[PDB]
Amino acid sequence: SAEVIDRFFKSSGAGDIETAVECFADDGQWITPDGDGLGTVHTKDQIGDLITSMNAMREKMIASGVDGKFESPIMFGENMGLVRWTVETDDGKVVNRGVDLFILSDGKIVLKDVYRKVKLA
Amino acid sequence: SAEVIDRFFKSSGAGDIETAVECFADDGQWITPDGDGLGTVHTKDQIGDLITSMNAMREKMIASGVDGKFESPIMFGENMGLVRWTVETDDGKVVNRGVDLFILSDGKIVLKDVYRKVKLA
Ligand SMILES: CCC[C@H]1C(=O)CC(=O)O[C@@H]1CC(=O)/C(C)=C/C[C@@H]1O[C@](C)(CCO)C[C@@H]1C
Ligand SMILES: CCC[C@H]1C(=O)CC(=O)O[C@@H]1CC(=O)/C(C)=C/C[C@@H]1O[C@](C)(CCO)C[C@@H]1C
Repeated sequence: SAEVIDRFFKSSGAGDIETAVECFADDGQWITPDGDGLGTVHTKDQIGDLITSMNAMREKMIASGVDGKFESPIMFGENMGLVRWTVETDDGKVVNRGVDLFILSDGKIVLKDVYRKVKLA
Repeated sequence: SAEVIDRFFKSSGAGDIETAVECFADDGQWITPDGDGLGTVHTKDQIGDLITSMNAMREKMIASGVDGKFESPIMFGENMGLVRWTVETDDGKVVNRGVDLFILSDGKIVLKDVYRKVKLA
């Protein structure tokens, strides 16, 4: 149903850390888009701290005039959802875009694998 | 059948540019992982030049001691394939990883959307 993706975004975005963490399978992973070129793997016991830190910085970004915008998930496998996102200014200038790949099993997130397009130089 | 993904990799990898280009729908797009943080969109009439340039640099990389390694596609929609890849050294040290998202329609590639994990600093 992909309802767990909506649950994850609603809770994480509102700072309801505990609900957001519980959207993940006990063996699930959230892999960040950076991590020295390899991505940083966070297991379920590390995801609460990641959400807290990311929300703190989203707050700073918003105050700086930039925020993220997420599209509704495009479902492929019934078990796979692609959430496209942008970072953009108030007047809609897109400065970064990327994707969240969600792999689901049994109503829980087994993988959230995040990628961004790269700014070089 | 995702056979067009295999056709694309075989032809592109062998420098059979024309076959590789014809794997794409006439409205298909290949979006690179970089492009100033937004990805660079290449339409079908631009894909041949991209393959030629990428193969030239793959050759230089190989001579420098690094090459790409691609996994078989994980199919989700029957119309969607995720090809994971790494850049690694001869002795298997992984220095970069990323994904190719293939969207297929009617036996042709409508989107090849490429992402890499980001090395920061
Ligand atoms: C300033 C660095 C840019 C972003 C990062 O690279 C991670 C980080 O630390 O700061 C930023 C984070 C950022 O741009 C947004 C807009 C995050 C959105 C929020 O993220 C949650 C936790 C869900 C996952 O996206 C809830 C909400 C959607
Ligand atoms: C040195 C920069 C690193 C790579 C880029 O960021 C694009 C570029 O110019 O050089 C490199 C390219 C690279 O690392 C490999 C290994 C490409 C593989 C080949 O690419 C083809 C065209 C299919 C698409 O992958 C066929 C073959 C699989």
